[PDB]
Formats: sequence, C-alpha cells, structure tokens
Amino acid sequence: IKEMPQPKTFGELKNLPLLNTDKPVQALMKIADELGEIFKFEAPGRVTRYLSSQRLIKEACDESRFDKNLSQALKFVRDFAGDGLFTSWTHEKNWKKAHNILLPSFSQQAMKGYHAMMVDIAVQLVQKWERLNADEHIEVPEDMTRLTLDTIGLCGFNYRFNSFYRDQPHPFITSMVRALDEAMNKLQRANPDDPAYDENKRQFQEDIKVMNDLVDKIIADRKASGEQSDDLLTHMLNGKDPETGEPLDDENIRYQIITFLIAGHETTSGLLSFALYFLVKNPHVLQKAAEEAARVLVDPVPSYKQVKQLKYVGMVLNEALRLWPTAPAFSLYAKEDTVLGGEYPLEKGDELMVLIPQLHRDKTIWGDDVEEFRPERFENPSAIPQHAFKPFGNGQRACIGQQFALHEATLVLGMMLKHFDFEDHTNYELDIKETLTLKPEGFVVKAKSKKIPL
Ligand code: HEM
Ligand SMILES: CCCCCCC(=O)N1CCC[C@H]1C(=O)N[C@@H](Cc1ccccc1)C(=O)O
Repeated sequence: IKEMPQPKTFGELKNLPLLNTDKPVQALMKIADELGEIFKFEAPGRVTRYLSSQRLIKEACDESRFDKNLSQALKFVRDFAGDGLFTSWTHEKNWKKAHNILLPSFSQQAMKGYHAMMVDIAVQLVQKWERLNADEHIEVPEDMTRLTLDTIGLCGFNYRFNSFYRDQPHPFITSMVRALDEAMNKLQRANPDDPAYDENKRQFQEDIKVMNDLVDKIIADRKASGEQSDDLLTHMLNGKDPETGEPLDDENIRYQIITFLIAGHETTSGLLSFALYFLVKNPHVLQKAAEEAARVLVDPVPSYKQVKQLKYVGMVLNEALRLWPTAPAFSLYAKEDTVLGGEYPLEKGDELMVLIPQLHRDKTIWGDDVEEFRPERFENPSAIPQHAFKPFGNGQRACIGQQFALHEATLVLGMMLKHFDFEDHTNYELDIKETLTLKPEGFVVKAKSKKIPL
C-alpha cells in the first residue's frame, strides 16, 4: 500500500483554489501529467481521488465494487434536472423506472424512426452554408449547437426551436445556459454565502422557474391534444415500467425532457466541433473521410442504411472523442471497503473521479503517438481493451443517448464532407471552453460548396 500524491495546497482551502479557473478539466489534466495515474484532491469537507490510468479505471468500472456518484457539479445540475436519468442515484426508484421505460426508445433500432427528423435539421444546416456569400465564414460550435438543440427538440417532443431562423436563443435556452453557467461556477467558490453571489442565486431560481413552466406547458398541451407523434414525449406518456408496472409521473417526465435538452445543446455539438477541428488540421484524414462521404451518400437525402456505412466517419468521431471527450469526467463511490490497484485502500462511500481525457492518453494502451489524430486506431474495434475508451461513461449508468448522438454526428459530418470543402482560413489556435462540456471556442472555417444538389 502506497501514499497517493496531492497537488499544491492553499492552507485551510486545501486544493479548492486549483478549480478557480475558467478551464478546470484542463488544469486537472496538467496535474495528472505531473502526478501520474492517481492523486488526492481535498476541499473543505470533501475529498476525492482523480484516476488517469486504464489499470485503475478498469477496476473503478467494476459495478460490483463502485456505483455512479453525483459529483458536486451534478448535485448543482440536479437543482434543475431533478431525478431525471442523468442526476438520479442508481438506488432512487425513478432511476430504474425511467431506464426500463426509455431504453427501447434509444436503441440502435429506434434510430430508424428518428432518422427523418435528424435529416430535416441536417438539411437546414447544409442550406445555411450553401447560402453564405463568398466573403463569409462559419462559426462552427455556434452552428453545431443550433443543429443538436433542434434535433433533440424535434425527436424529443416534436418541438421546433427554429435555431437557424434566429440570432437570439429561444427563452428556455437562455435560462438553461445561464443555469448551467451558475452550477459550474458554484464549484469554484472560496465563499459561496458571499453577497456578490446574491444576484446569481436570485437569477438561478428564476431560470429553474422558466425551464419548468415551459416544459410543464408542453407536457400539459400534449395531454390536452391526444396527439401521438413518434417522439420521446409520446413514449414517456404511454410507456409502463415492466418491473413496477407504473408509467413516469408528469414531474419526472419534465426532468427527463430538461435532461435531454441539456445533452443535445452540450455534448453532441462539442463532438461535431472537435471532429471538424481535427479534420481541417489533418488534411490526409479529411480526404479519406470526404472520399467515403462522396462514395456512400449517393442520394440527395441520406438513408439510415447509408449512415451505417460511413465507417471511417465513425472512426473520425471516435478519435475526436478519444482526444477531447466532450463530457470529460464522471464520478464513482465505493459500495464497500475495497483496495484499488492492490495499493490504495478505500472505505465504503469514498469518491473517485475518472479523468476521461487522461485515460484516453494512457501510452501503455495507445502507444507513444497519443496526441496524434489517427482515426486508423479504431479500424478494428476489438483491438481496444475493455475500459480503455469511455467517452459515454460506464455500465448501467453509461450514456443512454450514445446511439442517438453517434447517428446524428455520423449523418451530419457525412453530409458536411459530401457538400463542402473546408478551409482553416484563420489557422485557428485550439481554445477549449468548459461549461458542463468541452467545446472549441472561436473555431471558424470557410466552406467552398461542391455544388451538389439536395
Ligand atoms: C457525444 C455526445 C454525448 C456524450 C459524449 C455523452 C456522454 C455521457 C456520459 C459520459 C454519461 C455518463 C455520465 C456519468 O456517469 O455521470 C452520459 C449519461 C447520459 N447521457 Fe449522454 N452523452 C452524449 C449525448 C447524449 C444525448 C444525445 C442524450 C439524450 C438526448 C444523452 C443522455 C444522457 C443521459 C440521460 C444520461 C444518464 C443515463 C443514466 O444514468 O441512466 N447523452 N452521457
Ligand atoms: C457528464 C459531464 C459532466 C462533467 C461535470 C463537470 C465535472 O465533472 N467537472 C467540472 C470541473 C472539473 C470536473 C470535476 O472534477 N468536478 C468535480 C470538482 C470538485 C469540486 C469540489 C471538490 C472536489 C472536486 C465535482 O464536480 O465534484
């Protein structure tokens, strides 16, 4: 048994001021590069251990020994996402109940039903870029977020945010982004009771009110209708849990919709943004992915079956997820006293944080070239060891949206590569903005149309 290292301390504040930065995940990555596969992080009244090696992460991903923890970040998001799937404990009745009801709606099979709605929004993105003037550029994360929000609104509850018709976000989105900003900011606060934070806390309560009032209104309007579209809202209003035999109540449905809207906005848009960044920085890879898009997507409207054929586009997406997993951390707690890695004794209730970007840089798994963008790493899926690659988290608490996000991302990236050539006209310097998720801030390109009809 060894003592684990710990980064620099600030007297009574222990390690907390290390998070007083707009880029805390990148700060922890640098600390993991300095200290290795595990380090202790202490705040007043809180300890956790940050894991970076596949060797220790594979044990942490043992569901007999560790369960999902709500990190302080997730506890703050729980104030508006409630006992939705993402911010519920595994042992809350509503976790398993929602999981059983929603799993069939998120299966690879269910994507056949969502495809047409995804195509509707993808075509709006292509038409936006087709309509830019010669002197204009693309704001990549801004347009990817317009797309992913609209896709989940239309597949989520047959609601059009119409993001490609606006500069100013939909009211719900203003409240949701500001609520997320508050929850991630609260984490850092030396002194949270400080009066400088009074306006933030008043605002926070106001935004919770906006999100609930508006989602409850869609639920209530849909019950009034009788209308039965093929969206998640229908499946949740009709579905019964086979275990309890109960449907979700309206309050929990509202938490599920807020939860799905957070995911659309934050994660899939990050992935598409990083994928396009790595493609314009790696022209040989861009050529191989655009060859596939041009050969496979032979119809003006892509089919489900054609999107499944974009294998190299899927490898590009996996390699962007390896370098910059847009949901970069998840938290676990010890179910019982146990010994991590033959060396680090833990007590029942002790917390671990999985630092996914660091896991994805483990040279003992990936080789010496870990900073290089090389989608060929993913040629043969079965060559990647268990728990080496975890952009969608772990086990029964893994991302329920994984098939949805990768279907949307492959469809959209395929269409972008078919329809346009891309220039890195500013020689963009990567600047990663941290919200709930990671996105490349200020990433812009120019698209030269290949003039292929829709
Ligand atoms: C590239 C896109 C996405 C990534 C990288 C991603 C990543 C993740 C990760 C790492 C987790 C586990 C979090 C934890 O253990 O605390 C998770 C959970 C979840 N994600 Fe995603 N996600 C993505 C897209 C989506 C989408 C599109 C949806 C739904 C519309 C979604 C819904 C969820 C839900 C509901 C959970 C909670 C599942 C449960 O515990 O039962 N995600 N996601
Ligand atoms: C599904 C993606 C959601 C990611 C949530 C944000 C997150 O995990 N963050 C954002 C900041 C860095 C990292 C983290 O280590 N979070 C810890 C930070 C921490 C706070 C207080 C004490 C110790 C650690 C936590 O939220 O618990």
